[PDB]
Amino acid sequence: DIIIATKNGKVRGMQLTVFGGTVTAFLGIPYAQPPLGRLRFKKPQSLTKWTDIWNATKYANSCCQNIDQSFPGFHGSEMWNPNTDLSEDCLYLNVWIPAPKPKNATVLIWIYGGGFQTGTSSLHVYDGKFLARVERVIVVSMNYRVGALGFLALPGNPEAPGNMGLFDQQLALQWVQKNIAAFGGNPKSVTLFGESAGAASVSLHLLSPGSHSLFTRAILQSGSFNAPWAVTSLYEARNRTLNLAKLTGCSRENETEIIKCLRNKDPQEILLNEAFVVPYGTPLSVNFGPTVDGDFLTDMPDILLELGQFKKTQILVGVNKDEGTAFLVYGAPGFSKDNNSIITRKEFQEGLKIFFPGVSEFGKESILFHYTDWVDDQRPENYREALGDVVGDYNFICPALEFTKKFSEWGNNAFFYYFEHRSSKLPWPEWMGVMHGYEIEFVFGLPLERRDQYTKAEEILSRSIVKRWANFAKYGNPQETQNNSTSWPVFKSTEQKYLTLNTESTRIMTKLRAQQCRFWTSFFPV
Amino acid sequence: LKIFFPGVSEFGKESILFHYTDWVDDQRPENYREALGDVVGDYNFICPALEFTKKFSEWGNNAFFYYFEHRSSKLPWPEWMGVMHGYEIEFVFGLPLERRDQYTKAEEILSRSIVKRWANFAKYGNPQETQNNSTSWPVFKSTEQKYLTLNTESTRIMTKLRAQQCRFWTSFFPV
Amino acid sequence: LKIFFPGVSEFGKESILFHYTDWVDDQRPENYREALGDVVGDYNFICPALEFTKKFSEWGNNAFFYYFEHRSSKLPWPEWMGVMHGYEIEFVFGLPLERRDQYTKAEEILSRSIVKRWANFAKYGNPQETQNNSTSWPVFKSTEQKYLTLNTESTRIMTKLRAQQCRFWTSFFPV
Ligand SMILES: *[C@@H]1O[C@H](CO[C@H]2O[C@@H](C)[C@@H](O)[C@@H](O)[C@@H]2O)[C@@H](O[C@@H]2O[C@H](CO)[C@@H](O)[C@H](O)[C@H]2NC(C)=O)[C@H](O)[C@H]1NC(C)=O
Ligand SMILES: *[C@@H]1O[C@H](CO[C@H]2O[C@@H](C)[C@@H](O)[C@@H](O)[C@@H]2O)[C@@H](O[C@@H]2O[C@H](CO)[C@@H](O)[C@H](O)[C@H]2NC(C)=O)[C@H](O)[C@H]1NC(C)=O
Ligand SMILES: *[C@@H]1O[C@H](CO[C@H]2O[C@@H](C)[C@@H](O)[C@@H](O)[C@@H]2O)[C@@H](O)[C@H](O)[C@H]1NC(C)=O
Ligand SMILES: *[C@@H]1O[C@H](CO)[C@@H](O)[C@H](O)[C@H]1NC(C)=O
Ligand SMILES: *[C@@H]1O[C@H](CO)[C@@H](O)[C@H](O)[C@H]1NC(C)=O
Ligand SMILES: *[C@@H]1O[C@H](CO)[C@@H](O)[C@H](O)[C@H]1NC(C)=O
Ligand SMILES: *[C@@H]1O[C@H](CO)[C@@H](O)[C@H](O)[C@H]1NC(C)=O
Ligand SMILES: *[C@@H]1O[C@H](CO)[C@@H](O)[C@H](O)[C@H]1NC(C)=O
Ligand SMILES: [Cl-]
Ligand SMILES: [Cl-]
Ligand SMILES: [Cl-]
Ligand SMILES: [Cl-]
Ligand SMILES: [Cl-]
Ligand SMILES: [Cl-]
Ligand SMILES: [Cl-]
Ligand SMILES: [Cl-]
Ligand code: NA
Ligand code: NA
Repeated sequence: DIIIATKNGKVRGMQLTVFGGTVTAFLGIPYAQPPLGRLRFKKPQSLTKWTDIWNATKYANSCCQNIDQSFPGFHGSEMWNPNTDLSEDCLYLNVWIPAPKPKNATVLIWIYGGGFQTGTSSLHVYDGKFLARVERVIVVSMNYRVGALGFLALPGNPEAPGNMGLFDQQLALQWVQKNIAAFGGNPKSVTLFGESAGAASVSLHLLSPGSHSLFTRAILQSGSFNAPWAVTSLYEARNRTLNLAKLTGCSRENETEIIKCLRNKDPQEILLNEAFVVPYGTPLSVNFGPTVDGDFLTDMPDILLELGQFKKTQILVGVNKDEGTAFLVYGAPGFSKDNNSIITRKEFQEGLKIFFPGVSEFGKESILFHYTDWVDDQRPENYREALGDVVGDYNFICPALEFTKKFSEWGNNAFFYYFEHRSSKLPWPEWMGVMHGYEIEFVFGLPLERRDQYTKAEEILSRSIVKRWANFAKYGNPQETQNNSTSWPVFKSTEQKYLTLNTESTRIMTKLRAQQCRFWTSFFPV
Repeated sequence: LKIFFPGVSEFGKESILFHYTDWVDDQRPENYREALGDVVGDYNFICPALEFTKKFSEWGNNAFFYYFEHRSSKLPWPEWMGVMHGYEIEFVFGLPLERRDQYTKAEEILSRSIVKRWANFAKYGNPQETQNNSTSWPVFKSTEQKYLTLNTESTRIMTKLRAQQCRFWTSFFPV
Repeated sequence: LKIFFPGVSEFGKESILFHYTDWVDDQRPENYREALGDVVGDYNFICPALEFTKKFSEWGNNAFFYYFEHRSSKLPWPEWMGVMHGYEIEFVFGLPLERRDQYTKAEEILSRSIVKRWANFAKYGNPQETQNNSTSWPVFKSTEQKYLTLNTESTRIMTKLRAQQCRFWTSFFPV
């Protein structure tokens, strides 16, 4: 029986057998006051003693959020949907620790993605018992509020100041600072890791003065705050808060009255109107996201990055080979998970409209000009491939490269990976390739479990990735030093070296997407 | 190994086996078939070409190194034999430039590029294709050992071709 | 080799044999006796000490490396065993400084120097003997790998101790 005394009370955990060993999991520990009633849309408030043995033996509620009902019954999409009840009372975190209890273990804190509109820490692909077992690190993960409830912003107004879900993540990081030594953890060796919006969140904790001392290093998988979906302008946020108000009959003349009104709405009426706060959306819409609130984020983060105002530490950054494909089946014409999606030039052009709402005509021709000079015009999957690359390069890959470039110019070691392995079990079709989100199960070690029907080459790839992530967290260097592995070079402006992750053998290459990102990065920002 | 390494101590031949048969992993049935081909190619052609280029360039001359990785759409040999010895030649001589010939369009374009690069090398000592936003071909130096890959999709600059293999053939094997 | 390398594939053990028994030349009867001692010393002590020093120094700290080559005039072990493991110790602790003890004069002087060098290292981080026009002890760096020889005649600065041997133990052997 395992009871740990925390600053706020005792917690009981549960033992887990993993790979003939034991991990202790403390699932669903609370880290803030439930943000209900009068606390809705406010910054999370600190938690007071229970006393009391809190039983942390199951995952807690996930935060309220719309769910993906596009493919009912389909594992590829439904695997991302919440797997605990939804509730505004969702501010909990999970701790997994090796057994026997470590002495001063390095801590890995996971921040989930989901567009800032969705996600939960209890997903199966985020289960941190493999990492704790195999690498003897402690893994922590937290639920933070998403959608309007986590990011609604009425700028400067503490009733809805914005970034609440980023302040939830932050209060979780404090909880680790204050409490993790009790579980056997080293609060001085804490690495944040996150994917997509979770990565973008990691990148903003790098810029946030209040997070500076809550962690040591950072890992960004498929995301960074400079991605075009990751920060809402003050203009847009205002328009959106008011549009939500209007749609819920909460329009007022006094803004504090708007918020008061919205605090009376049911979680569901808020969720139902989120999608419409915007005249046209895309499959990549982030209606309620991070904003420059003067608190968490003191200035437009592009200025902070350019001028070197951020936590000085090592970063590990990466992307997958086919980032953009996943999104094309949520609204691009001619695209289906259920056929090979060979689309036409005219369809490609219609797709640009779906993904680039407006976007001058000249803007959209320019994408077309850049991506459709074939070599050569023979290949029927030409336009289908091009639309996926457009969406991935713009939304994920070039913004990750440009973040890494700018961060490293201030003197810190940065490591960049290009993940190019398609899981043998991917439920999505072949044409979608190495999709967004599908490195995650490799990082968390799921392929280490033989009972699971991954290939042997995949077990070995995962084992290597886990070692590299763990050495990065413990030592700031993502090497696998024992098995004559390719040495991972730092990424510098100038050479821009990166490491490819695949089952055959990993290469050092240079200047990923050079020609493409010159387009997105220099020209497109029409 | 006996066919290809006549004699060749037993220890000599075990050493090849040790170097080429640590699989990742022992699952794959084409493991040994692939390994024998690489043994024969690395020993006979690839490492001696790399070592020549390394030693020649150390005396101060520009050298350019390519790794040709396109399998001809018309190869009569079976698939497992891959991008065979002798089969870049028809690309260098331009045969795929002749449309009447049933090479693909991607192959015409690859050949056209290779012909330009060989011709610029001959005329100007520099195997660049300067007009079609092509990958620039870097000189090969001891130290970085940069090379250009030739294939129909897009050509890359890489480094240290067969590094681990050629350390074996080049330093140790000469048992 | 069987006594010292329990198991150790047969190939593992042939490889030691191949590396250590190419004589220059096969004439010398103490050939195999010398080779077994070097195998055991290089594997167990010398190459791992060199590789430690190499890796430690790469992170920016001064490291100093010595090669002790004096056989004590009083060693009770026979001559063929040479400058044995454990037998620098009495020099470091100063026993030869005691004349009543039947060490030679050259050994008193060697010990006095070693004691000074160890003491200056401890007090000041630098194992120099600054007063008697002594050879200056250079730091050991990856790249040059300079070391100081300790013997009664005169000490030298050399480079790359056991280079060929340790490439074997250090890169290849870890069969
Ligand atoms: C700020 O909002 C308006 C959209 O007004 C919205 O009303 C909301 C409650 C919501 O239902 C939403 O769907 C609706 O659009 C944006 O201007 C809109 O542009 C289109 C173009 O025809 C009009 O049809 C909309 O009605 C028009 N607004 C109106 C009704 O006046 C505006 O773009 C947006 N500003 C942004 C984009 O930041
Ligand atoms: C691949 O499928 C797409 C997706 O739309 C279809 O899904 C199919 C599996 C099928 O059940 C079909 O009934 C369903 O609508 C096809 O795109 C569609 O093309 C059809 C053919 O006329 C149009 O009627 C639809 O407007 C269009 N769907 C939309 C709204 O995007 C696509 O044609 C098909 N392409 C192939 C097989 O290459
Ligand atoms: C735990 O170690 C503390 C220092 O941690 C450093 O060492 C590594 C863990 C590294 O990743 C860095 O994060 C840190 O700088 C030390 O101060 C504590 O006293 C230790 N606590 C124990 C053992 O109880
Ligand atoms: C809490 O849960 C544990 C584990 O299932 C159980 O053994 C224990 O009795 C519980 N304590 C109470 C009564 O809350
Ligand atoms: C807006 O209304 C709120 C309701 O409490 C009030 O506190 C605030 O002072 C009002 N300000 C004005 C005059 O707009
Ligand atoms: C190293 O390879 C061995 C087998 O040779 C494998 O069992 C082990 O898991 C590997 N270690 C890492 C961290 O990759
Ligand atoms: C350059 O590309 C053009 C078409 O854009 C092609 O026709 C021509 O043959 C190419 N030139 C070379 C030398 O590759
Ligand atoms: C230096 O040499 C002198 C005699 O010239 C000797 O007596 C003395 O012990 C030496 N000092 C050291 C530290 O070697
Ligand atoms: Cl799964
Ligand atoms: Cl057109
Ligand atoms: Cl074509
Ligand atoms: Cl690329
Ligand atoms: Cl395998
Ligand atoms: Cl290679
Ligand atoms: Cl002789
Ligand atoms: Cl030597
Ligand atoms: Na342009
Ligand atoms: Na060997």
